[PDB]
Amino acid sequence: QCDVPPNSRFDCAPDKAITQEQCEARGCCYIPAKQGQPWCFFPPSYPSYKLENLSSSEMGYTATLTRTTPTFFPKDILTLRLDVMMETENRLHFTIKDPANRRYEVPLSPLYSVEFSEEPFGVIVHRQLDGRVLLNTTVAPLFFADQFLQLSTSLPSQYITGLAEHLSPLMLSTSWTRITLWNRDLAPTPGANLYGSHPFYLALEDGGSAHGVFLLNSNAMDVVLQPSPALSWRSTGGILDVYIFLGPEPKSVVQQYLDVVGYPFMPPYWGLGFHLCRWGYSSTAITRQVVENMTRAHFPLDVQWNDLDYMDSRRDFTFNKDGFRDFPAMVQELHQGGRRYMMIVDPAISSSGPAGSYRPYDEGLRRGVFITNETGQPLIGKVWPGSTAFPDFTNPTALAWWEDMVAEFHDQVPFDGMWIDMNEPSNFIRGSEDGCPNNELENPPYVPGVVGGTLQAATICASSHQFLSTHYNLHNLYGLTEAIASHRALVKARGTRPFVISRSTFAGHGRYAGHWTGDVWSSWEQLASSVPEILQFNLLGVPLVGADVCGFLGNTSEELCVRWTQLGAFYPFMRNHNSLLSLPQEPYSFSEPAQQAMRKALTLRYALLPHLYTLFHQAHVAGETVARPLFLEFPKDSSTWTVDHQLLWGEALLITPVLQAGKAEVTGYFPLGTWYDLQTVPIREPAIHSEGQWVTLPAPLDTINVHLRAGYIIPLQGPGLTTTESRQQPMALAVALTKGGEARGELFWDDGESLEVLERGAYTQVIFLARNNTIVNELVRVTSEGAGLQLQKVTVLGVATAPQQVLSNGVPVSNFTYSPDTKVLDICVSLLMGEQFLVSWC
Ligand SMILES: *[C@@H]1O[C@H](CO)[C@@H](O[C@@H]2O[C@H](CO)[C@@H](O[C@@H]3O[C@H](CO)[C@@H](O)[C@H](O)[C@@H]3O)[C@H](O)[C@H]2NC(C)=O)[C@H](O)[C@H]1NC(C)=O
Ligand SMILES: *[C@@H]1O[C@H](CO)[C@@H](O[C@@H]2O[C@H](CO)[C@@H](O[C@@H]3O[C@H](CO)[C@@H](O)[C@H](O)[C@@H]3O)[C@H](O)[C@H]2NC(C)=O)[C@H](O)[C@H]1NC(C)=O
Ligand SMILES: *[C@@H]1O[C@H](CO[C@@H]2O[C@@H](C)[C@@H](O)[C@@H](O)[C@@H]2O)[C@@H](O[C@@H]2O[C@H](CO)[C@@H](O)[C@H](O)[C@H]2NC(C)=O)[C@H](O)[C@H]1NC(C)=O
Ligand SMILES: *[C@@H]1O[C@H](CO)[C@@H](O[C@@H]2O[C@H](CO)[C@@H](O)[C@H](O)[C@H]2NC(C)=O)[C@H](O)[C@H]1NC(C)=O
Ligand SMILES: *[C@@H]1O[C@H](CO[C@@H]2O[C@@H](C)[C@@H](O)[C@@H](O)[C@@H]2O)[C@@H](O)[C@H](O)[C@H]1NC(C)=O
Ligand SMILES: OC[C@@]1(CCc2ccccc2)NC[C@H](O)[C@@H](O)[C@@H]1O
Ligand SMILES: [Cl-]
Ligand SMILES: [Cl-]
Ligand SMILES: [Cl-]
Ligand SMILES: [Cl-]
Ligand SMILES: [Cl-]
Repeated sequence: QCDVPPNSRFDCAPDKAITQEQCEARGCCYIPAKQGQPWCFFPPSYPSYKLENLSSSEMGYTATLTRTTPTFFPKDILTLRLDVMMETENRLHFTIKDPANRRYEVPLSPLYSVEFSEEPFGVIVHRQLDGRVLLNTTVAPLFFADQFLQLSTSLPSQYITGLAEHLSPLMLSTSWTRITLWNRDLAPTPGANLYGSHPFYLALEDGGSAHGVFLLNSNAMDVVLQPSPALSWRSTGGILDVYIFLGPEPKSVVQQYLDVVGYPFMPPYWGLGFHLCRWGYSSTAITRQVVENMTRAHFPLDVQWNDLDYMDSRRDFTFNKDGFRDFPAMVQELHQGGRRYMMIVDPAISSSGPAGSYRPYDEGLRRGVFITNETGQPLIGKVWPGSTAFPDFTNPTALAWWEDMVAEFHDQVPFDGMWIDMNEPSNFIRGSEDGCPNNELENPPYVPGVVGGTLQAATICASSHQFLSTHYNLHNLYGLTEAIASHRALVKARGTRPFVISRSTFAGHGRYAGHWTGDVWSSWEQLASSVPEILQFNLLGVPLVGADVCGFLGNTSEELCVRWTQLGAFYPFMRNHNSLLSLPQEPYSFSEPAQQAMRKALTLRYALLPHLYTLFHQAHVAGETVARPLFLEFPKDSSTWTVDHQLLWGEALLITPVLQAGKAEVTGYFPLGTWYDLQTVPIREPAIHSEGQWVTLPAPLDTINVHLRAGYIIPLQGPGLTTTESRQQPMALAVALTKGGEARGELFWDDGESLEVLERGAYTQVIFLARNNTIVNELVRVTSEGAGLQLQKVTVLGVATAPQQVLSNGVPVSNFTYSPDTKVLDICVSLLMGEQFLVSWC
């Protein structure tokens, strides 16, 4: 019975160090490892639940689950209800609940077949097409106690991604890895629970099919991977609410997941521009000098930010009357030059001022908006202003108070978005100024592998009261609930698309806000680690994501700042942010050659903004990723599965960054096909003809490698120091022909910031097609927004022979150049995106 292969052993002492005698007393097997692998593990006969009275309804399947022998955890729930819902051809949904008591729940032919094991209970999910076993929860016992749920499954391969937020390769290690989901303020470092929690994984299958699993549970949890391969969800509360997404393509799995949690929000066009911030712009005069210095050196800047500097004594919804006396005028002036303005907002509200002196606290107290403690008073912690209370964003009155504080502050200073920090929520002391009570929420029977070994570390008491539940159940939603409240507040205050950037996140955050990866070191290792983390957030439906460009903590170097700007110009959210005690790292603060390299990176990003905005439209309407790993686009090429130091924008733009000091070249993977060097497009081989292989590319310090996939057309737009300027420029097409002379692309265009654009039809959508030495547009929708768009240049890659003639609408063109070396045809035209054209050559 104890003859269990080592990799298939499931831990029977997850709760503590255990002796052979205690292990065998639990009904478990004790076999020491010969060198991690559990010594105490479940025999196949270990008591689980038994399935009884399975019945079929129009809803799907229902059953009773009964445990007869108690586990070693307190408060087993001996009778459960199983509900299995076949919701779509791609989505299976099952829940395990207590039929006698409402437990906390998070507020939010088919491709599969399902069968059940009776004793021990398990759910088995097959892919119907090839019979692969995707889920099998029979592999280990089901635990369902008041503060301990455990559900296990086999995995179909060693390849699994998800379970943010952690600093790790994109593909998670199955070598006895414990992944802890408990939102925590900590500088990103491996093996730690960071700012957000996304209980979703995508598992690859031999052949390139994939499935996804979402556990809709917001409690502190560990997810344990083992090399059999297998996975165990271990949660401290709530219910088992499981979604399986059948794909079969990894891009379809992500879309199906986003059909449950929400499609990404559509950012304003200006949010895709360059953002510049630091802690230490300590007056309006210094802040204005940043914009002046960027402009003087020809660096694009859409959005100027301030950190805590603007505040009066580090209090939200205030501004100091020293350095920031003319704060309103500074922001009106940024607007007059065509820029936007963002500033930090903390959740915690100063509680120590004299009564009637600080409206956010005084009004919060009147309306009962704050998280309360055991004696029904506001829980007091310590953050920047000193003593603070913590708003409860699950309370409908707190949402109304937050909308009012934001609208009142906006009437003083017309900010364009909110940077919401410290929303784990982060606490400089443990729990509260008054400590925490001694109860089973503060001291639970199973504590996941959190930094500091307590749920209270760097946050508030777990037994504190919110409107919907205790903090114990809601902690991992705190940031998400503040992002919702802030998205609503900004819609109401400004009447245009909101722009919220949040530290802490939970599954479905991307429906409301973006994310930055937090307090990353200015190091080559954190530069490199940023690529998998940005890709991971795109797979989780938070495509508006980036890292602080050049790093946050410590001092950047010139070389690191060049490489980081080059890669960071391909973050969907691009901000350079810097800590208080650091050397300056604005683009204008470096040597002339470093400035030229950083200016080229920013110029290329601005030229691509119509394309990046179109990719955001596809995320918003169809659950697509913006930045995506090669394995999402080429899943049938197993060589792509471990690549996470390259990225795609959409289907067609491959970015191969240098991520190490002292390198003048880089080796990247090129899937089968032709890849054109984007340096051959007016803004080293001209084309890589790949069989699916690794290629060494020249990569001097002034260069980042970017390749355009054959078969794709990219819209570009002329230059500007802001999107206010760039959006008025003529456009261009880059047309990457296949060997057979074909290519396709698209452009989505609207006014860049209105609400309900898609509902109201206030947009333009154009498809571009190349075939047989002709390029045409196909007008899906044309409205006022895009009818004035001017096309001035058409650059055609892979043109084998110099044309005799180039026609635009049947008339010879005024000017074109053909390069026989690069096989580029560059065509000057005067056409309109929104009117049918036909360009031809021979
Ligand atoms: C889902 O996972 C469960 C548990 O790992 C799998 O059930 C187990 O299947 C093994 C191998 O077939 C069974 O062992 C076999 O049992 C027969 C009858 O005693 C014996 O003659 C063979 O020599 C062999 O050892 C094992 O009994 C069974 N375990 C349980 C708990 O039922 C199951 O196969 C998986 N389902 C799928 C579709 O993969
Ligand atoms: C729930 O939160 C409230 C705050 O909203 C806690 O109130 C705090 O209670 C402690 C005593 O338990 C007060 O300390 C006292 O302060 C005075 C000076 O002002 C001093 O003379 C006393 O020796 C004592 O230190 C503390 O002031 C008070 N905080 C505030 C902001 O009034 C309450 O204790 C919390 N309840 C639990 C069970 O944790
Ligand atoms: C499994 O179900 C049986 C039968 O329950 C009945 O049929 C169902 C479809 C539904 O209409 C129920 O409300 C019915 O009671 C349960 O066995 C019965 O248990 C009750 C209560 O102890 C008893 O009065 C009956 O004599 C039993 N009937 C038979 C035919 O055995 C059984 O308890 C259920 N199992 C579990 C573990 O819940
Ligand atoms: C904007 O750039 C100006 C000009 O480089 C900076 O001011 C200079 O900074 C040096 C130190 O590098 C001072 O010692 C000089 O007195 C300044 N020169 C001039 C012409 O004023 C300024 O610090 C920059 N501001 C910011 C916020 O980056
Ligand atoms: C970051 O740099 C700060 C200032 O460093 C000084 O100036 C730079 C240009 C170098 O010449 C350096 O050797 C000088 O000391 C430091 O005060 C600060 O501690 C640095 N931070 C870290 C964490 O190393
Ligand atoms: O608002 C201040 C700030 C940095 C605090 C800090 C503490 C210790 C050391 C360094 C910085 N809060 C944390 C944010 O993630 C960061 O972007 C922001 O600038
Ligand atoms: Cl509850
Ligand atoms: Cl939605
Ligand atoms: Cl309620
Ligand atoms: Cl090709
Ligand atoms: Cl023309």
